[PDB]
Parts: sequence; C-alpha cells; structure tokens
Amino acid sequence: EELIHAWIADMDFEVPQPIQTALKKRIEHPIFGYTLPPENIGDIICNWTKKQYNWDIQKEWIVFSAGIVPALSTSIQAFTKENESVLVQPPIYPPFFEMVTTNNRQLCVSPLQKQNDTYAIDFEHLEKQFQQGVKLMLLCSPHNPIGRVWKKEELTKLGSLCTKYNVIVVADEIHSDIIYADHTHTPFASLSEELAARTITCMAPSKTFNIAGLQASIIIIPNEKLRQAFTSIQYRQGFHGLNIFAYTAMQSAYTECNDWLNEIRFYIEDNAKFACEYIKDHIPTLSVMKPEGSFLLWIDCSALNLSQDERTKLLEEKGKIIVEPGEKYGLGGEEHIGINIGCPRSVLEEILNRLRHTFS
Amino acid sequence: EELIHAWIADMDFEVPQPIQTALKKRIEHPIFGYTLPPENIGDIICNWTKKQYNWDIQKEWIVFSAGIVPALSTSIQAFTKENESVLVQPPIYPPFFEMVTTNNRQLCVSPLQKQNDTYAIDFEHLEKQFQQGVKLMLLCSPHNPIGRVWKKEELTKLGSLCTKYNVIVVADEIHSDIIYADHTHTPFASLSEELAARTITCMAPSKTFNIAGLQASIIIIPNEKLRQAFTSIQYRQGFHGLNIFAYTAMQSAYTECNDWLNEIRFYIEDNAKFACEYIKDHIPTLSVMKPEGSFLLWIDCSALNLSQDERTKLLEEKGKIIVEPGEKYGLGGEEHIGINIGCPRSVLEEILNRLRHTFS
Repeated sequence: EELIHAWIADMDFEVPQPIQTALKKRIEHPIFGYTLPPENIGDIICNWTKKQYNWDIQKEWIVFSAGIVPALSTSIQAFTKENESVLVQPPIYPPFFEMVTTNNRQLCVSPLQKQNDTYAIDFEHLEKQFQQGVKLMLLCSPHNPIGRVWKKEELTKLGSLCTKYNVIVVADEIHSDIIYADHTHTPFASLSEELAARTITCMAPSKTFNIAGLQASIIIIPNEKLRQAFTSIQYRQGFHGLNIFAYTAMQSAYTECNDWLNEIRFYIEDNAKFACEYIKDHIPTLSVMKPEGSFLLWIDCSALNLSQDERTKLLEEKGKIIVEPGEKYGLGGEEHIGINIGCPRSVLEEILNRLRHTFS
Repeated sequence: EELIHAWIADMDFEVPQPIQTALKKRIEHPIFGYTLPPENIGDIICNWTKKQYNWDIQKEWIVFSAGIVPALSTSIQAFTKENESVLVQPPIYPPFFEMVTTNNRQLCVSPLQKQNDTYAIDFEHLEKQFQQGVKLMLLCSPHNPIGRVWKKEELTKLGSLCTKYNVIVVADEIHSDIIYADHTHTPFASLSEELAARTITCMAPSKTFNIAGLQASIIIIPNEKLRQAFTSIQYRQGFHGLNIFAYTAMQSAYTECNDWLNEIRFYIEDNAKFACEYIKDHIPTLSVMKPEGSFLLWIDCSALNLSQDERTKLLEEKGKIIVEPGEKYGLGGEEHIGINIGCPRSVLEEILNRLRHTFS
C-alpha cells in the first residue's frame, strides 16, 4: 500500500554525533561572515589520507570545492578545450555524461565488460579510444553504480595507458571511505609520481557521513601547473571557498568519527550480503553482482525482457516502490535498477520484499 | 595600542538572534543530505521584495546562487561571448573588474563624475561607450564604495540608454536593505516591463545580516530566456543549489529580523553622520561625501598629497591602523581610503581618533 523510495543518493543513517556537536558548537559563536579554512584543516586532511590509504600528500596540493560534480566541470574547463574528447566508462553516474556534453566537449565511452560475477575494464577497447585522441578521462573509483573497488593491478594497467597516450585523469573517489572487508581503496594518484602528475583527485565526506547538504569537497592536485589551471577556473567563476559549516563538518568528520565509520562499514557490508543472498534465493528472475564498496546495489533485470516504462510501472503499481532506473547510466545500464542498501536492515528487508512481489 | 583592521567587509555587529535560533533548530534534525529549497522560500522572498521595495515579482523569476560575484560571472558567461565588451563605472568594488577580465571579456569603463558634492553618472560619456558596442553592464545599486543610492530619475535615464543600445544589465543590489532615512532603493528591474526584460537582479542577506559565510544569494530574472541562459551556465558548472543552512538563514532573515534590521539601519546611519561630522571638524586634510546607504565610508585623502605606499605606512606606523585602500577600485579611487562604520560607536570613535592622529 505505502509507497517506498528505495533509491536516494543519501545514506539513510543519522549523521555522526560528533559532527552535529561540532555544528552546534560553531553556532554558539555568532559571527557567520567570510571565513578562511581553519588553521588545522590542511593537517587534518593530510592525516586522513595517510591513515586511510597510506597516501602522503602535501598541504599545498589541497583545493576545496562545493561538490564533486562542480569539480568535474572545473577540470573539464581547465584541461580540455571545446570539441575535445572526454572519456568515461559506462554504466556510470549520470552527471559524468552531463558535465561533458553541457560544456560542448565530445563524449567518448569505453564500456566496462561484465564478466561472470564482476565488472572489468576493457583495456583493449580503452586503448583504441585513447588512440583516437582522448584528452581527459573521468575515472570513478570506487565505481558508481556497479560498486567496483579497483585493485592495484587494474589501476596500474589503466595508468600505463594514461601515461602512454598522455591522458589527464580526473579520479572521482567520493566513495573511497566505504570499502568492504576484503578490499582496499587505492587512490589513482598514489601509484607513482608519474601518475600523481596527471591526476586530479576528488574526495569528500558527503556520502561517507551523510552531509551532502553541507557542500564540502576536497580536490587534491599534486601537479602545480594543473592545480593553478584548476583554481584559475574557480576564480573566474567567482568561487570564494566553502561555507562556514562545510569546514566545521569536515574538521569533525575526519577526526572524531572513526568508530562510527567502522560500524557503518560493517553494517552496510552485511546489508549487501543479506540482499545478494535474498535475491539469489527468492527472486531468480533477477541477478546481482556483489558490490565491493559504497551502499548502492546494482541489479540486472534483463531476464524479464521489460522496457524501462513497463518495469517502472510494475514496480510502483505491483511493488509500490520507486527505484533508480539504470538506462540513464549509459551502456550496460539498460534493464538494470539501483537500490540504496545504506538503510536499516528492517527497511532493506521490506524493499527486497517489494522486489520479490514485483518480479514474481 | 594594538593594530586595528577597519577594512573588513563584514559588519561588526552580531548576527540576529532569530537566525542563530533557526540554525540550532535545523541542527536538531541531524539529517544533512541533499535538500531542495524549503517549500515556502519562494513566497518569503516575494513578500520581502514587495514589503521592502513595493516590487512585485513572480516565484518563477527566482534563481539561487552561492554568492553575488559568482552571479556576475555566470551573467558574463551567459550573456556575452569572449572579447565582447562589459561596462562598469569606477570607482567600483574590485571583483567587478576581475570577473570581466578573467573571463576574457573586454572591460569598458565610464567613470562616475563628482559634481555638486556628490557622485553622478556621466551620461554623455556612458552613451559614447555604449556606441562602441557594449553588450552587458554591471550596475552596482546601491553603489560600493561611494554609497550612492541611485534616484529613480537617474535609473530611468540609465534604463533608456540600455534600451536604446540593447544593453543587458546585471544589477548588483546586495546593499539594497541598508538605506538611510531620506533615501529609497529602487530596484532597476522594477522601473518598467521593458527594463525587467533585460535585467538580472542580484540580492542577498549576506551583508545585511552578517551571514556572508553561509553563501546565500537570490537572483531575480523576469525574462524567461535570460533566466534559462543563466541557469544553463550554472548547470554546466555543476551547481546543485545552496547548502542547507543557506536556506535556513534566509528563511529567518526575511521573516523574523525586521526589528533588528530597523535598529541596525538607524545605528549605521547615525554612525555615518557622526563620522562625517568628526572628519569635517577634526581632520581638515580629509574630506568625505556622505553615504546614502550601506556601511562603508569613502574618504578622499587628496589634500595629503601622498603616494599610496606612504599613506599606508603612515597609517600603520603612526596610526596603528589598516584601512581599505581606494586605488584598487579603479579610476576615481586613487588617494581614497575606505573604513567600515558598521561597528559599535566606541570602535568607530577609536578608528577616527587614529585617522586624526595619523594625518595631524
């Protein structure tokens, strides 16, 4: 009876207490004018990358942005010219396509290849695209929506191609802190100095701690030449820095929420296991590749041979549920749906229940 | 004593209590994910313009921006091509210059003229500039730093020049809510349908309520075609809207702070009269044309006959004070300084005493 929205971008868990506490505290100082980044924020961020990924960065490499997508667009404007090619690997988070085309760059794609039980990069096909003169690549790592956490060996092969054909890489690593137990996130730029010199790395506490609304993002750009190009775009667009509470939330997110994050990682991973088993056992018309990170489940509905409209209608009428349609993710997205497993188990159980009824 | 910094751009008064309260109340709900503008914010802004300026606007005209300077940039990108002319009237807030030039547009200027002991538009010079093919004009109303609150007759005459040469007008009206007793702010777009159809109006609670750090701005664009071009630029730059507390602060600023604002207006104007009196009586080497709005005092230091560096060094060493230099404001700014009178009387009194000692 009661409609459900199985897909939201945000995790369905309350923000860590320490963050709320930091925000309330900031308010008891009732001056809210122009602010520079707190003195310690740079050291706080350097510590985070070392602690989380064994990645040593310089404070000078840090640039702030009010969101990752803005950062993607800034990179496109800074590092390519109109009518130059920008490559992505579908199925991929839709704003990737949008930021390319709305800026009048040419879209190139190198679709990921669904293997048995996993998605993989098609290095042969990708190299062909680079031979066509790709200038910039938007890498998603971990990859939304399929949930791949790229292994060192995969990223190294990718990096070899990027060095060979001189492709600048924008690494969207916003899901880098929600990594499952048997996996480890390797920042693309950390592989070598060579790759650090051609990578713009985009990170944020937004998804991790559920503070997307606060608009805090951290862009790391080792190469001073690329970094100056990036900030020059920001400047001409009138960027002033982040809002006051973006800095406050970051300060707390990266220092006082380690326990919370550990508990959330485990809870989400358990949700992923629960859902993949449930679908395997009770909805045989569906198939799902187990995610290695993030809190999105990516479900293949191709066995039902439904059009997007048929599927969507059947889902809301017969299942009273609204999920993420996959078609807009590009090649590989057709006949797929996405659901948010970053929610209470009781809630996830009900969602799975609705899916069973619909496709059974 | 210790060095004083009378150049800050924020007023030195505490944020309204109601805004502080609204920020706390919002944090009591510890979900800070993506949010659309609160349902009632459209009506709140419409009621604001009607109440403050007797200006009737439509909800659909409203577009949000994380700051006014970003809106100036967006307008430049939306309404002109590279190497096309954008006109400003110096002395003027420096980012007006920067946003034109860093976006590779041709900067044109029509310096304000001093006459009858007030600043005025040089309409003959302005028209000459328009004949050379100006596409866009950045109007500052009230005008920073000189504090002119343009009269309806001046704005109508400006409007007819823009109509004659089909110039689009970006009206930066961020100081529209700090207007002194004997003056009235007339939004440029409110003058007529003809002018509304060619104007982008930029407003914000930032300066008024000392919440610049929350990055909340309102852009009103009556002409659907201009408005869609404006939002298209935002979109390609990745803009998803304002941060959560930007909406919260605005909701409160435009509904619950009317008593605070009336007290602030009176206090600031009283400060301006005090300062002009003090300078006229006790600092003969300085002159000041009185402001009609905002909280900046524009002081002519011509009679000192000093280079910028010498004036600045004398102020820091002898006066123990740092003020806003006028030189960066362009033509008409040379040998001027600015000071913030949006502060307690006791603070203003100390500032003025330091100016007195320096140039005595």
